[PDB]
Amino acid sequence: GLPPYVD
Repeated sequence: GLPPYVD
């Protein structure tokens, strides 16, 4: 979800 993460 976070900018550089698929999270």
